[PDB]
Amino acid sequence: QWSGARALEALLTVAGELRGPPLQLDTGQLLKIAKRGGVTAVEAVHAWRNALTGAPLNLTPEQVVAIASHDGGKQALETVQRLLPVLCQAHGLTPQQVVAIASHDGGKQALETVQRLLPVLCQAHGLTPEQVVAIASHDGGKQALETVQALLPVLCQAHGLTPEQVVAIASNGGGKQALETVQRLLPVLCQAHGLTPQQVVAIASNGGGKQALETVQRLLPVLCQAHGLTPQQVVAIASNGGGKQALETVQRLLPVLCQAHGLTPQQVVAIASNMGGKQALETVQRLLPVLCQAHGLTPQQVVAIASNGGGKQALETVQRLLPVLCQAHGLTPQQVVAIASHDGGKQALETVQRLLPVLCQAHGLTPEQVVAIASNGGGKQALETVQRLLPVLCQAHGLTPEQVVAIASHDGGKQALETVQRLLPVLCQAHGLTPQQVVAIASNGGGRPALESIVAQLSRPDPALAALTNDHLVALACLGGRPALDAVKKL
DNA sequence: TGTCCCTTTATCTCTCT
DNA sequence: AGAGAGATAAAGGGACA
Repeated sequence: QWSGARALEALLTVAGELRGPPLQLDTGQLLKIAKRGGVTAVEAVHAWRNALTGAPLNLTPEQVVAIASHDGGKQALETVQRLLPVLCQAHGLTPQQVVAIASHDGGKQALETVQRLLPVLCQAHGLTPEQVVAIASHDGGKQALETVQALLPVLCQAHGLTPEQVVAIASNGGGKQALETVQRLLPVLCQAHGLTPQQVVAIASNGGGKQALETVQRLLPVLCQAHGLTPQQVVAIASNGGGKQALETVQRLLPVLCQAHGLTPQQVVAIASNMGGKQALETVQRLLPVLCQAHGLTPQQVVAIASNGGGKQALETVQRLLPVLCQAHGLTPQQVVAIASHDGGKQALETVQRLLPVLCQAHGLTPEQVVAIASNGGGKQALETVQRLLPVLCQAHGLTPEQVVAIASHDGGKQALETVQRLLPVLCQAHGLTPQQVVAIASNGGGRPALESIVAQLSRPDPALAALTNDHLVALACLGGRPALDAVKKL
């Protein structure tokens, strides 16, 4: 017999029960826990289903799933029910922060280390609990936390970094490795290659930060005379997420892409300067001619699609969908390029294909409006949120579809929409803002925290803002959102 | 195998002017 | 408004007990 048969039946038996009270988990939630936390995590969730759901902890189903769905998920579940009350009552963390720390591989370790080191990091090293939480909230959080305790002094004193920079480097998966590498390579990269400490911190502050720094050290000379790449270009490739893989792939593919396709080094660097830049470049090499053939898309448009995180996904999705979206849905190919040219272009493209008919027929939007909503980062999220909230926003709150479309049509559109839905009543009824004013605040990137800052100032007034009328606060919030409001308090 | 840690890739949100 | 940046998540490998 296949040995895993017994364990699979075990998994499936306990699985079916969890669909019952008090968690009621779907198949996706169940598969998720099984694939990352394994059967032990599934058995643990069931075993501790009642201890977590309500009294005392009051963890949602979602939160239980978030904790359970990682390597050692069973350990994190045991640790949370034990340490959540300690970290909340004795260190003043919110349950949300405890759950965030918990929801990574080795969550147990992170939680116990936060419990152990938060006092010394805050008192003796001058960090805030929020900074400690951020450091802890990644795989290997325990290692990062111990490494920050160990290295914060030498990094600030011997190497001139600020505590904020140290915290930023630590606040990535593998943070311990990046910190140790920065300690070693900061003088080398700064003195031999003329990089600013800020540039070094930028390269280091990514997952795989150790690899990106070591690859910059190794490849900077070669890249900056053989290829006539500037240091600024190499730093950009190394600091934007693509890191080590992106840098090595730029070395390989720059001449190929320029010579075979007529791209500039700037176009190649742009493609490279994203998460998964390696994947994007290789896909461009493959797919550009296929996309530009038969007088199809231009190289320029192919570059734009490629030049975002998930570029590879965007490119292949366009390849699969350009025909059906243009022909069956009636989009210009220029409209398809527009939707594709953002982080998560693939998600947005697939969501437009799925939801354009529904948004048009059931909600009365134009395809232009669907395209506009789709054409931002997280376009998929904004499109699904418009589908869900258009009727309550229009019918119960009185907004026009035009206003809903405007709110949705920025990065974070989903967040802006949910926050208007949530806060419009108290803003208008309780505080005398007009709906137009609420829509105006919400119709920018950062619409949600801009709205929340306004509500905070109207419900728990900070005297530092008291000289501003509601109208002036509205103008400020529209101009620069939460940050402008915060900046104004500081003076 | 279960748990911990690290790296890559992809997606989403907000800030900075 | 479009670059820059942080946050978050999925998924695979190394390491070890």
